[PDB]
Amino acid sequence: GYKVEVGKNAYLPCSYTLPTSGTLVPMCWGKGFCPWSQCTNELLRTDERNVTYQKSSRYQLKGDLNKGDVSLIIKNVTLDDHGTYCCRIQFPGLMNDKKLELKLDIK
Repeated sequence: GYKVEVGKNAYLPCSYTLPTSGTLVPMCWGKGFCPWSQCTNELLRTDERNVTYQKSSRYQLKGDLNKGDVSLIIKNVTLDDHGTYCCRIQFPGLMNDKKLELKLDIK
């Protein structure tokens, strides 16, 4: 698990292999273990082309999304932001979904 210190910025890597004609797949960042469909506690989320749910402000995708970089970044972390996180790549269909549980431990 990653160790950020209180007040600092958290960084959680998460990317997917982008096909030839940049076709973006919807994804979802959700605090807490990955469930079974959708993100349990949504922090940020993509459509195609950019966000659809975005209490975004602290939370951002500091990498470029149109190349498969949907890495999350969290500004000024308290102890609240510690726990499990989830970048879910939602592929067209059911039972695809590249689930990724990242752990964050504040210090």
